[PDB]
Amino acid sequence: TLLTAINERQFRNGAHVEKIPMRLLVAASNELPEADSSLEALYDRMLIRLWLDKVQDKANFRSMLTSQQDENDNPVPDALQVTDEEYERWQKEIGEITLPDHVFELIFMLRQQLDKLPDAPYVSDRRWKKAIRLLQASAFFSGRSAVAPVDLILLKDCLWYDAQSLNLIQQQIDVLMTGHAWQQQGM
Amino acid sequence: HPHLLAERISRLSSSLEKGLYERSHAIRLCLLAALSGESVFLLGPPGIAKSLIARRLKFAFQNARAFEYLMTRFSTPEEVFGPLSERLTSGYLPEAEIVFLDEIWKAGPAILNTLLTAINERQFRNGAHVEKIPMRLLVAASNELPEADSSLEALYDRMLIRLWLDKVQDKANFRSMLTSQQDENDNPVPDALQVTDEEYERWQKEIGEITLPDHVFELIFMLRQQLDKLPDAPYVSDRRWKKAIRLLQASAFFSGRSAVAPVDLILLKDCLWYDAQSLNLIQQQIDVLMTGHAWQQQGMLTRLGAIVQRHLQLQQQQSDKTALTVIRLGGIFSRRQQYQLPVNVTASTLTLLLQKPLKLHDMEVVHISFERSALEQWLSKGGEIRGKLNGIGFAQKLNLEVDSAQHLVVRDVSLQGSTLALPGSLPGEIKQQLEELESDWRKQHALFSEQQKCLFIPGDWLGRIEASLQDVGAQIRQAQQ
Ligand SMILES: Nc1ncnc2c1ncn2[C@@H]1O[C@H](COP(=O)(O)OP(=O)(O)O)[C@@H](O)[C@H]1O
Repeated sequence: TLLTAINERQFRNGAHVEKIPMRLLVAASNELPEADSSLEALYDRMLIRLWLDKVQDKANFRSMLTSQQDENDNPVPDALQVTDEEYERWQKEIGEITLPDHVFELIFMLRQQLDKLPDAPYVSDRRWKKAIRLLQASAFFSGRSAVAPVDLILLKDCLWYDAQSLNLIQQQIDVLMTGHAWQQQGM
Repeated sequence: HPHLLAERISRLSSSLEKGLYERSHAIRLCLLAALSGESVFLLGPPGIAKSLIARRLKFAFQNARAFEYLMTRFSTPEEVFGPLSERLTSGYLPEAEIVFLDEIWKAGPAILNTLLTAINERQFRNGAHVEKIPMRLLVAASNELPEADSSLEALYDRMLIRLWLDKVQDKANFRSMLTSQQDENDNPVPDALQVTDEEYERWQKEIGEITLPDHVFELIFMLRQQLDKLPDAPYVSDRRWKKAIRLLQASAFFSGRSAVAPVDLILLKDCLWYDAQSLNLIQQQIDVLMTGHAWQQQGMLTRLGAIVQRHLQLQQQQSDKTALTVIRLGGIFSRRQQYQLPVNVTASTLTLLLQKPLKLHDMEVVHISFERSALEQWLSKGGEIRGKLNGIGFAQKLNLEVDSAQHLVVRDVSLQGSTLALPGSLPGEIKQQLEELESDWRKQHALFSEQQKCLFIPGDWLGRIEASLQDVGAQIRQAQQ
């Protein structure tokens, strides 16, 4: 039932179906699912995959250990809160972002590079198509009208899937970001 | 009326391809099975639009309900066919036109047993009384292949169409796919192209009424017997052959034809295979029959050789009129040097016939093709010479020698003499048989130019049928020179 709420955004309520206004879906755990199980369907549909950990800086640990801010309060002012009309209007302007020819040469190069390495994780067409929706919205909320080459850094938390693919995805993207992104290696 | 049906089918599948690139062979194959009562199997990695094709086929009908479900290792029949109270089957499987089951190679024994009765009997055990199921299309996708000795082989043998989908490969088709603004949950099919419930029930009766020509039966029986002799060929049972006719007869009905066309045999490349080993053998065995016995390609090649053999037989029979005189030359030399004819012969790989045939290398021959570059050295310097038999094989050594009347004598193992002769400067019998064979090539090529516009035929396969028909017409035109 969780797969139909993401693609169709509906729910089988006995007889008639109704839409679900799900704007954000977060899933946390601790371990990784099996490589040959039924739980791989939900993992392949989740776009962003973050690997959170504990704090490491000493200066950031003192202010965190003694924080008087309530976790169940409202620390966001009313002037910065978006309305329901602004959320429905932004969904139409996200897909209207133009795709420059320079950005397409970087996506096709990174996709072909992972198909040659045996230890590289397989990226399906669903992961590539859904990554554009997050990349186009990154430039829309930043003051841009087209896809910028700097938005390719967000792919480091989407292509990976386990501990072995984390060190390979962050390494292959860093080469393209410091080589073919701004014509570094081309020059 | 039958000609106008091909326009509506070609326009219906065109609207279904909006937003799905490099998936033309998957949409047209699922549309034919949805209008004929068959099934379809999809194989590939998860993430190649394997679930959108199941939700897109429900838009072609006026009243069609979709059903998406993922079969797990601990799945229960109460979650697929609806739980009981007599069974709450409101929107599940017994009352669904198109059902989608992902990863079917891992379900339970209770769900697999109930799924076999919904295809053959098209019913469901609803506690006491049974009710029919209006299932018009059944699609099953996964990622891996079932075991060779397991209970999951019963459902795989019943699935007719087996497609092996993969990711995109073209660079131009990837840019438009990566940035597609078409909604996947919308309705991109107009109301004028959507079929009704009355048209679906009427087409099921006209599918079985398609006549089976005698020329098509000779191709099905030949392909079935060819797979029974190869050990690495997949076994095709009687259920697979019988169900393949329902998809072949409906392919010509929706294209403007009343009988089974030989071009419909290309659809068997996604039904006979079952694994990675049978994929390279099924596509290869069908391509030979499609470019050999489908349009009489190989049938005319063996008939053309009989005309060439008959022309060489009549030339060696009348060889007593033209002999072979070798002129002499003067000069100062220790050996008797001989010279060939000047302008009378100018070809390099010329052929020379003979009168009485002999047995050379434990085989018969009717003409020996010599080389002009090696004949000048043997007639002057001497030594040994080589030459192939019947214009084929390697240049074998022969017992060539000169005669008292300036002629060439070829001996064998019994010291039998044979005077060689050159062919003179088209008989009426050869031209009559060549004109009849050329007329059959034009009639066979006209049939391909009237049925290649089928929607259920891939585009890359048309390049091999046209290239195979042109090779036969080019070989018959060289003999009449
Ligand atoms: N080859 C393709 N061509 C066009 N669109 C595709 C392709 N593969 C995937 N998509 C798009 O990705 C979206 C999600 O596909 P998904 O259902 O995850 O595929 P699968 O069922 O194979 O996992 C679909 O809406 C589809 O439009």
